[PDB]
Amino acid sequence: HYGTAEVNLQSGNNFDGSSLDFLLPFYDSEKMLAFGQVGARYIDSRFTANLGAGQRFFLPANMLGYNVFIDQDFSGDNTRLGIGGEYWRDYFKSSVNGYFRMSGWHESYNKKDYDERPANGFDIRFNGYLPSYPALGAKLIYEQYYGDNVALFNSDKLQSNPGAATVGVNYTPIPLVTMGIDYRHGTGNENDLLYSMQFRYQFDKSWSQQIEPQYVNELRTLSGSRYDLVQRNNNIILEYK
Ligand SMILES: CCCCCC/C=C\CCCCCCCC(=O)OC[C@@H](O)CO
Ligand SMILES: CCCCCC/C=C\CCCCCCCC(=O)OC[C@@H](O)CO
Ligand SMILES: CCCCCC/C=C\CCCCCCCC(=O)OC[C@@H](O)CO
Ligand SMILES: CCCCCC/C=C\CCCCCCCC(=O)OC[C@H](O)CO
Repeated sequence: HYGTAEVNLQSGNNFDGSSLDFLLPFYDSEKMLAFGQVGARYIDSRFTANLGAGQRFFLPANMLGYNVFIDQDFSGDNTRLGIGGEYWRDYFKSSVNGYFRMSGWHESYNKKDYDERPANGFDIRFNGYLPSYPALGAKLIYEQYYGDNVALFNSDKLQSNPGAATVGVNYTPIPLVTMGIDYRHGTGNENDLLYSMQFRYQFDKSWSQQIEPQYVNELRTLSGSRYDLVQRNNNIILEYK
């Protein structure tokens, strides 16, 4: 069996919490992978679950992929459609994600005297790894959301059509674990930091393979990276009214 289970722990401000996500192949060939993705998370005092599917198509030197998602913030009863695109290479992953709401305004879960609903937006994600030393990765994100009063950073400081850029580094001593730090900056001079740790289990790998720095290189190759989780924000950014 092939696929991935990933636990994520993150802190350090507004989106503190944890999550579990699975990538489950249902068709698997050298040239094309079709997969379901499913998971849930408790982050920023909300319980959210996510369900998706996509295809990945491979050439020896690159990969094209698309995916579709439904995101359900159960705490606040907010629903959203997600679409994604992927272009991956050795030591390089690029992704673009659209975020489209499916649920209307209604009494807000966390903010008194407000209504809330998902804010539409997109983001572009880059992840790159040093080929000579692939345990070192960096992380570029640009994200943009729309609405008169959106909470991209927190709900106590609402913002008009906020955008933000994130730079982060991360370290993967053995395939099983990644640690990193993300700095983000936007709109109103808003800043933050996210410290996070991922535990990665690979269904196709023996145990010893997953605790040996030898194999980090290969997780970061294109054929390495075939069962990695889709790269998106699985948290629904909300807007208020
Ligand atoms: C290139 C070097 C990379 C630098 C890495 C920096 C080193 C370590 C970062 C690890 C951060 C761990 C975060 C803890 C998880 C957490 O607290 O969340 C759980 C949640 O329930 C609490 O809210
Ligand atoms: C849950 C989100 C909403 C669901 C919407 C689903 C939308 C898109 C998912 C992608 C569907 C991929 C289809 C698989 C094609 C395939 O395997 O062919 C096998 C064949 O080649 C064997 O010879
Ligand atoms: C197989 C290759 C993958 C290519 C397929 C494409 C995959 C994903 C594309 C999704 C990107 C959507 C970005 C649009 C977001 C947007 O404009 O926000 C609405 C704004 O107007 C509000 O006013
Ligand atoms: C939008 C609605 C969200 C849909 C509900 C989300 C609920 C729970 C998330 C975890 C689910 C567990 C999935 C099963 C894990 C699994 O099958 O992987 C085993 C693997 O076979 C071991 O090899």
